[PDB]
Amino acid sequence: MKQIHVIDSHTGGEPTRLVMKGFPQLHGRSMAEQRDELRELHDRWRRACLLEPRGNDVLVGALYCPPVSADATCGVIFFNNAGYLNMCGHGTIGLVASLQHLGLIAPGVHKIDTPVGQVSATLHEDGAITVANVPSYRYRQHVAVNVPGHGVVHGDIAWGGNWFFLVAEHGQRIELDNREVLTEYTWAMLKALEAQGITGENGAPIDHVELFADDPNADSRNFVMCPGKAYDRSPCGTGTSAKLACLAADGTLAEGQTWVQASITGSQFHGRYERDGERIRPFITGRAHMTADSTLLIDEQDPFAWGI
Amino acid sequence: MKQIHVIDSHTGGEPTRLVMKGFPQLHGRSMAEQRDELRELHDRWRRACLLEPRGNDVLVGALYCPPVSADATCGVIFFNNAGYLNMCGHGTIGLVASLQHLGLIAPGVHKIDTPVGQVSATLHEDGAITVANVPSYRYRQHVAVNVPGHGVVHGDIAWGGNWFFLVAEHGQRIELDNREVLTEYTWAMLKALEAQGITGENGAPIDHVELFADDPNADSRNFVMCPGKAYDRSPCGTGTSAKLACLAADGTLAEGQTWVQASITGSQFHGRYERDGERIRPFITGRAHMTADSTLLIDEQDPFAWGI
Repeated sequence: MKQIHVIDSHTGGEPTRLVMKGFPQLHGRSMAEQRDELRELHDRWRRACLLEPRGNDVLVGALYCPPVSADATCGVIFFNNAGYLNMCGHGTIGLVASLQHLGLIAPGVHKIDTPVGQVSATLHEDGAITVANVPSYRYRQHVAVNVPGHGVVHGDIAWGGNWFFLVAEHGQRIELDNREVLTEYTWAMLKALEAQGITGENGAPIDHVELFADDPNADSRNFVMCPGKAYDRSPCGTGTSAKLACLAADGTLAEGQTWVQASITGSQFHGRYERDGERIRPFITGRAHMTADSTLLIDEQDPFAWGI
Repeated sequence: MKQIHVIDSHTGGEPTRLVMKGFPQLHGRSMAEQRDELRELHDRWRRACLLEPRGNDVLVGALYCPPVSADATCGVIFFNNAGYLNMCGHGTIGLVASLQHLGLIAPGVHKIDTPVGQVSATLHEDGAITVANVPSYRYRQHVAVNVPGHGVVHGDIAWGGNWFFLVAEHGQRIELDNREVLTEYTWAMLKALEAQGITGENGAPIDHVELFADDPNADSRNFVMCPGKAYDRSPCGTGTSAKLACLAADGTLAEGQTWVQASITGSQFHGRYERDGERIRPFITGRAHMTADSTLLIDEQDPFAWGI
């Protein structure tokens, strides 16, 4: 049987499967070329890890690769059960925590090469990991949208690496056991935004919604609806970056000050920002925890060895 | 970090997570008492293995236990993300194949103690595993049901350890990429059976539907709808036992003759029967394949260590 060494972890509930050994050798010079090789030459390996029976719809996989950039700790390629991804915030935190667990890196700054550019992560002594997110901003504020079955609510339109509609006052219970109701509400909201012609800058579709509520143990708790009608188990890196931009624009949060954002599952990120013209530079700090050190077993006599 | 040694496998696509080491010691004398202990004293261990992030809705877990009966190979307790189960056909095959893989048993007969009684499995030299299923029979034949959106179809009502409605002529494409359509059709059929007062013996609800179609590589291919609107990835042990009873009652299959039943995923079981009065004794032979040899890692500093 073929063996794939993987470390499974989660980042605030959002899982990552990191492949440490067992995929074919990639020969491309750039991470983009290496991703093309996986996709064009070796796609059964993704499938073995991500399709049933070994994977499911929520999992993101990550292939550990040697660094390409002279200043990089490693390279990584992200993928899911449908195909290949570009960047992955939660998976990058999972990567760094996993390499720490395996004794391959120590605390400090780690530059990670991805197929679409480099990401910077700082591993702290205590295991928390800070990632520099993309320049973020609020585009419009307190925008009215009529959600069928609910009436008008207001939200901010903001960019944090994706376009988000951010809503404080929605009348919904932000608790995990209410996730089905929240899913239907936010999906209806996404459709209403589209129908009412509410977009990001230059007509960009708003494809994520985040709802916010008070929390006794954090500055806020959210519910984050994503493409494919999927919710994020974590506070969402890009979504929390967009939140930071709105807090900054309202004057609620000062430069350098910590914001503690909880998720629908109760996991938390810390966020901070600095100013860069008409954008902010957001910093998201979170944790990943190990969930399994596994040898995936690929039985050559199994018709489903490489997935169903 | 606490460690749980598990072997993950699948039986025709239906997955099993077998816990070999790391759960608390159970002190009950019977398997029923041991299941009560897990549930009442140690339920976080099931949760760590079956809730997110480590598990999902399709997985069944199995705890390996020392045998209770003098003639038993081992005991087992089955569970899922909702609670504890009684017996589990696919999980029993997974258990036996996993113990073979670990060199804990060899080919031959193996009696397995469960919380609700003993099951008998024969491990063959070539790895196939034959399980004696419960006495099965057809209750009514070619029963009309009007399925909304489709009109009248006919099916058999039969018991194989559960009550099934078995349909040959349904006009549906039995292929995995059509599973959503098949799910809606079979769920509508289950509701129509109920509405039209079509039951098993003594009013028992029919809670499974199986659709059958010709297959170029087997005697038949099925789609099996189960409680919770879940489909079986395998041909289904109890469902194939019910199929054997209908084949027997029609004279399609003779005593001792092999029937090859494929599933929606293309996996296959072999079935044979013998006669016992107004019941048949079915024998289902299938295979499990290993998918991972894993150490689940329970980080005491992780709020989701024991599941979300």
